[PDB]
Amino acid sequence: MSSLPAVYIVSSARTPVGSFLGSLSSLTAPQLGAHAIKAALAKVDGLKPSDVQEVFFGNVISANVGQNPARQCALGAGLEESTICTTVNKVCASGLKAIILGAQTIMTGNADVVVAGGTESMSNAPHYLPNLRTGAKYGHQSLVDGIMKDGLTDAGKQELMGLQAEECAQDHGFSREQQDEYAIRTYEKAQAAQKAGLFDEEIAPIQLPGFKPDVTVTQDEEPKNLNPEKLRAIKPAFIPGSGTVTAPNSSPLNDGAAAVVLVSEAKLKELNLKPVAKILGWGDAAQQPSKFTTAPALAIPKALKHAGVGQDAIDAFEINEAFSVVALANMKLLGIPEEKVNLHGGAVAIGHPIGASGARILTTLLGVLKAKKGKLGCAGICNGGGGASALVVELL
Amino acid sequence: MSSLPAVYIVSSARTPVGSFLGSLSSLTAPQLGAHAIKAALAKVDGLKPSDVQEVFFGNVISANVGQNPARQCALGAGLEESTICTTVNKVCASGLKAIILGAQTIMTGNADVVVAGGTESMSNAPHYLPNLRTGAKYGHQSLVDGIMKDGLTDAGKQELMGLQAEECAQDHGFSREQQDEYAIRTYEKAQAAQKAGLFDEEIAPIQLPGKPDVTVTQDEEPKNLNPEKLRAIKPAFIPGSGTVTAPNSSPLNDGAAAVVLVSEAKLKELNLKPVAKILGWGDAAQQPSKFTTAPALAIPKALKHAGVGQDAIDAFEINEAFSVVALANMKLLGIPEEKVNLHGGAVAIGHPIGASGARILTTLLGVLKAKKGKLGCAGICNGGGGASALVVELL
Amino acid sequence: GMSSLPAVYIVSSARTPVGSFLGSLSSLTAPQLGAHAIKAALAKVDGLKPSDVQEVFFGNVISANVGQNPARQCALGAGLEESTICTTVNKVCASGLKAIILGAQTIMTGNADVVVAGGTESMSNAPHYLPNLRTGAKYGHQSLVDGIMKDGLTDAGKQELMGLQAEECAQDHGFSREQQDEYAIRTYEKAQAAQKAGLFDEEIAPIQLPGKPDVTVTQDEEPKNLNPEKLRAIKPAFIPGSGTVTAPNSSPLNDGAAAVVLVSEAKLKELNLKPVAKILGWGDAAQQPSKFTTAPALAIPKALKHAGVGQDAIDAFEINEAFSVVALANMKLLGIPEEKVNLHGGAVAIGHPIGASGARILTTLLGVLKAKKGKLGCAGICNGGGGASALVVELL
Amino acid sequence: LPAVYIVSSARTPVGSFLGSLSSLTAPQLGAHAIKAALAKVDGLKPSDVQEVFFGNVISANVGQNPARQCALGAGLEESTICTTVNKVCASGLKAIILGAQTIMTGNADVVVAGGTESMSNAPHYLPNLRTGAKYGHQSLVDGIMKDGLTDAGKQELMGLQAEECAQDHGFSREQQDEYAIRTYEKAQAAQKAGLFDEEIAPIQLPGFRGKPDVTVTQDEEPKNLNPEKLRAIKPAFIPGSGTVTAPNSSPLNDGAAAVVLVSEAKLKELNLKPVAKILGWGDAAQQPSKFTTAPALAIPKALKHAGVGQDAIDAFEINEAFSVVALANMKLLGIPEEKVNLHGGAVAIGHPIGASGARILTTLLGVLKAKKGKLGCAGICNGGGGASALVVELL
Ligand SMILES: [Cl-]
Ligand SMILES: [Cl-]
Ligand SMILES: [Cl-]
Ligand SMILES: [Cl-]
Ligand SMILES: [Cs+]
Ligand SMILES: [Cs+]
Ligand SMILES: [Cs+]
Ligand SMILES: [Cs+]
Ligand SMILES: [Cs+]
Ligand SMILES: [Cs+]
Ligand SMILES: [Cs+]
Ligand SMILES: [Cs+]
Ligand SMILES: [Cs+]
Ligand SMILES: [Cs+]
Ligand SMILES: [Cs+]
Ligand SMILES: [Cs+]
Ligand SMILES: [Cs+]
Ligand SMILES: [Cs+]
Ligand SMILES: [Cs+]
Repeated sequence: MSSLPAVYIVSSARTPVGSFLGSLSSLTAPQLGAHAIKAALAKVDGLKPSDVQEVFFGNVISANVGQNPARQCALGAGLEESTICTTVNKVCASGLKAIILGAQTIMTGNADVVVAGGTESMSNAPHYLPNLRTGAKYGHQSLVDGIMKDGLTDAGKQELMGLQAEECAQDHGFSREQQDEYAIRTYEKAQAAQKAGLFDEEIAPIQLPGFKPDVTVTQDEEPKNLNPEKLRAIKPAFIPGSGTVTAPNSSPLNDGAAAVVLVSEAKLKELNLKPVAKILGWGDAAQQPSKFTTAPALAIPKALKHAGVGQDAIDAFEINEAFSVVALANMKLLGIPEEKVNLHGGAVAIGHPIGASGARILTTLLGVLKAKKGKLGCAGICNGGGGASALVVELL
Repeated sequence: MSSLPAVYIVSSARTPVGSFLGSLSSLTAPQLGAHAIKAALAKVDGLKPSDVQEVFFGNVISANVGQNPARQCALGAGLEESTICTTVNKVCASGLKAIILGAQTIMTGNADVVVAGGTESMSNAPHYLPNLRTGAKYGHQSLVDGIMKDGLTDAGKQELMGLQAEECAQDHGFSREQQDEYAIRTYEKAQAAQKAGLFDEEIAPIQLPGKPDVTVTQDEEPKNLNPEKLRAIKPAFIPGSGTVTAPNSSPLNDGAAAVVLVSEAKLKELNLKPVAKILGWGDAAQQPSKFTTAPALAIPKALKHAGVGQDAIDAFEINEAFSVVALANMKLLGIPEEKVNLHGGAVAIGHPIGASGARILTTLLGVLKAKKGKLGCAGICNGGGGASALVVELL
Repeated sequence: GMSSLPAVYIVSSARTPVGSFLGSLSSLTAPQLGAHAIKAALAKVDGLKPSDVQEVFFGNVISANVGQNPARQCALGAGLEESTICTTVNKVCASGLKAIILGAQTIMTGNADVVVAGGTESMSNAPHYLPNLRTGAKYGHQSLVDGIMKDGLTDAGKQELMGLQAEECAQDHGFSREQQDEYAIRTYEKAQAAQKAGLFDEEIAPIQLPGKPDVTVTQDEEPKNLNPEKLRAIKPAFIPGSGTVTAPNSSPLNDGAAAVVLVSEAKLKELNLKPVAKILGWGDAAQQPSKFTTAPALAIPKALKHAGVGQDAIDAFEINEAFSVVALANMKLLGIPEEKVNLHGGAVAIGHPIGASGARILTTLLGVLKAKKGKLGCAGICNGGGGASALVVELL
Repeated sequence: LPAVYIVSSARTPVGSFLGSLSSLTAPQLGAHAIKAALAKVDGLKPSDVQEVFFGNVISANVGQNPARQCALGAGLEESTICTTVNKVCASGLKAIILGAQTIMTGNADVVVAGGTESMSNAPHYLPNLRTGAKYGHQSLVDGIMKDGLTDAGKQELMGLQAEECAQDHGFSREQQDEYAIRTYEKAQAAQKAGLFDEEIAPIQLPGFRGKPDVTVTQDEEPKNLNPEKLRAIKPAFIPGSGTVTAPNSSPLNDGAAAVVLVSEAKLKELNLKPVAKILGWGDAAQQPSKFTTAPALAIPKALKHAGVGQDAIDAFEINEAFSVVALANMKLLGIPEEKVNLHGGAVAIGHPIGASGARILTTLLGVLKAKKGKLGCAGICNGGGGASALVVELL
């Protein structure tokens, strides 16, 4: 990756993460994305939105969003109609794959300024009626939940990803109690970061105009929901009796978007821009679809090798918490101590808007590195279907 | 471009293009895409499917297709579970942008063998019920047609693409008659190519489990030309004064197409025979309702990226979203129809939107061989205001 | 007794052809079929005008999406005065015959002199239901309910299809798959023979469908579909392997309507009308919902008692063939030979538009009594939920 | 003909749309009301009931024969004859007329009649799934609008027939607003003074996931009156010039009501104490969109059939489909409002359409009891152009 032209992150921003049918459920996925894009660009001293040439934006459940979600995000943010816009779907990894593709587009010389990230409005995912065109002459018929179908169910086995999380708990020996105490810890980290103002810089608050008083949404909705007694007492969510995965120790369904602004070396110098970070390398990997939970154990070493960095040099990791067991298993397989992982909490406590989470964890990682005075960060995120994506950054 | 690693096409393949609710409507988009991927890889002497490292696959109307359509295409084609898979949506340009991204992934050194292309099953696009979660307390509600919503409607104007086609006819001065004579010509070219066997090589026929088994070997739309009915039919989007009709627009269709890309190093390592070299590409965009003439920007950009002059191109594929789209881009660019869509275009062949960008590249490679040409350029506009274009050299 | 009450005369009856499910009459709504039968019945009374009709009782079971008061739509569509009293009646399969009883009673209490009664059903245009759109369903696949299954064919109590209760009936009274199959063939042959001789020509009012010339539906659509080896070889419909009830030996889903004109003795002479028949009595009965199949074995003796007529005096019976086993069980239970039952065929061969069939079999009964030179007739029809209705007529 | 006696009546509280009773189906509300009426008649066993007529308008998704489900849910014998009746808003009263007729012709001695409606649980319809719809957005029909509230020939909501009623007889936005306010405080006066407690059978809703048990004892609507908010709200069906609003119209509601009827012989045989005697009834109909005025025909017809003059009635219940309906019919019959809906009407109490015909009779007997009257008349208009009226004598 060294022999490849440099790619700088000059800013990042994210919406608050809203709960399912909660604080941001009135906004569409492109409205969330536009908000994150516009906020990220407003931070770059010396760069105009009209300088952005190309947009890659993740989005998984695109049904009823309309033509090209990424284009709607770009135009809604005030970018020029000349902007090249592509929507990316690598399930839960879409937001990070989008940033990788944006970096590659600078590296091959086809752009000098790129916005990448992702968005998801799980609240506004529709239901589907699949057989109306040819008809169904007789019988009860099904209305398909688009979240379940296109977001949460492995296509091969037709099983929800929570069931494959159980397979992870069984394979790697994590109990209900280990997953619950992880969840409590990541909720406590998210609450502590919230209360300390450590998300204030990365979050762009959302103003909802009154139809009625206006409402400003400022903080992530989920972290405050921790109730330790209830979390430890709730029934398993996917396997009765012997199940270890619960709604409290899994990621919720959520709404949100996140964006980063990328520039080439030449553009950085031309406009005298202050870089936040440098992309050092990345890696995608995949294995058996039902073992998607531990695909980050392949992608992270691959990204570190691409970046020319040893695992021990990393100051902070973001390992996306699709489930508590996913963070536990990948820490075990890679030998990464928890005190280097999700230092401000993870998706179990913060929320998991699936198309945006890969970019959300990168935004949060940059805030962790600044707050903890770190230099090298690595973000890794698994995705339904067996994949994972990982990226290494250097704070400047 | 030239100072970056070279990218070679070592094969390509496509399904027949089926009509809406027609010959392929029993297959899902991943089944079509897997078929095209498997068929393209079977053509490469000395390359195994297990050598494919990464897949980029276009798909626009992904509702109810399930998690990551590209990953389903890849696994359905027999690729390894280690394969990196990403689904791409740039509406009508998705299949060509997928190939571009695949080329870039080789150029940055992250893959040496990449499958790219696209798939669409418009037949199996569902309807949406959008307000079941929060409810709707009182009043008639709508079931949204997913084709209209996510494929064919400009988001800003909330107008179907046929009305943007009328803007194109008004802006660049093409009458109903000019559009109709263009459409008849492209149907004639597609039928001539069909009968002469010129699609035999690129098409991988589909066997349908049987009643006995059905084999689908031909594109469904070309035979439907009736020049008398075409000249007499009422306009489809503007009553009375309209110029765009269903016969002179692309249909709704099902199909998939795939290409196999390899690096120079890997070509040498496996002693592979390349079909073509990617010379360059370009994306461009402008006002969304003017997407119809975005190729007049993307094509010059691709040629410049390729270091190739427009006059040196031996054949162009200009995707026929509507007849007026080809007419307007030929006018703006100064490209004679004698070099355009030499085996017919999407008005006659069909337009499965997530696949069409790779579909036209597969057809172009056949045109360059059949017409003894060397340099080809494919350009395709897309809803939202964009276009993508690519330049290849037949080897 | 009945003699202390005014007499009620049938001066007319008519019926549409019975169409197959999504078949010949599928483009017509229930009120259009109903209007057709009412207008045809009234056109047959010399000395009576449509404006003389004062009140209408009309059966209809699956009224969803038919609009306000189906009976009122049938009346206004038939050309009846807007002063006409209109009530829609739902007693499931017996609705069409209960409407006739309620019409007779309205004369007998002296509130009307000219009454049209009958029933209609377009099972082809029964919609599907979305039951929880108002409050919402936050997450999960949902159901589109088939209105035929829900409001027509499923016993509300056990949530069982009536076919499975026909299977329960076969197990109760000992009727084999062969015995039900050979009855179905016999009633199919009777319906075809009656069709062949033109014995349905008087009672059926052909339907003209616009579109330049006009298509005309003259025959019932189901009788021609008999295929005796297909019928004996088909797999059972409700219990794989061991079931005796099949689709060929059950009634189909159908569209049709039927109406009769009732007058008081005063108006019969005041207008000098020629009566076709006299209503001598009726009987409603009900038992266990899953045993509705043998409810006519209670309603039929009750209607004979009400009329003061003996079962041996009856020249012809119409026992509605919801399933072939219904006719077999009721014949066995009542000691009625088949040689006096459904002489022109029954619903297994003719069709079962559920809201109309109670009136349809009375229309056919009057035709059987004319053709076979009989005087006393009895019509009995079971309905889902446990009930049955029966009526005794004397041909004049 | 044999006399028909009312031996008891009962009604559920009237729940608001998607409100306090929304968790109950129409047969559950109906079962509740039948059971409560039957528990009031000592000397009469629930197994003595031979026949049920029950009104219900929007029967979609209620299941087979709603009245049969009401009857069995109340504990009546499986031997009971059960028939569901739909004369739209008049179904509850027409059911009672049919029940009285069944006694008068000597086919039954104990009949339960009334009506039920759960407008909260009325579904939406998808009408073209069987034959299908190949391309285009489609409609989900609101079953309340289609089968309850829209006139068949005009395809206009009842609120627009109500505006017709205003212009036809000259009642302003103010006049209807003052009536609505008057019937609201007439209804609120009855709650606090307890004049509904006899007729209402409260409903128990037990929560047992740890949740607290809930009892519904009051009608939900009367407490909602805000006269400041009411006078200043915008019109509901005609902007600017309209006179009909949500506050001055009836709401959408859930509820049920039932009466027990006995023959002359059975009253003496079992030594039952009668609440009232049914004196007569009348049905009438005119132009569909002029249904608001049909009570002006049914009421005189019921009075004439009972052999009683209009001046002798101690209390009228004229169903307030809209405040303008009560105002109009009082104008044409010449009835003073001091003898109309003395405990309030449907604008303030609620209007579950299949039940109101029986609900207003139940309230009528409570008015005659509390006002020490002898002759009461209830009339009710229904969509389609009809109306029904009944005359009773308290005993
Ligand atoms: Cl994957
Ligand atoms: Cl675009
Ligand atoms: Cl019943
Ligand atoms: Cl009416
Ligand atoms: Cs800026
Ligand atoms: Cs901020
Ligand atoms: Cs959680
Ligand atoms: Cs370190
Ligand atoms: Cs091969
Ligand atoms: Cs080779
Ligand atoms: Cs081939
Ligand atoms: Cs065409
Ligand atoms: Cs050339
Ligand atoms: Cs006549
Ligand atoms: Cs006839
Ligand atoms: Cs049959
Ligand atoms: Cs009692
Ligand atoms: Cs009470
Ligand atoms: Cs109100």
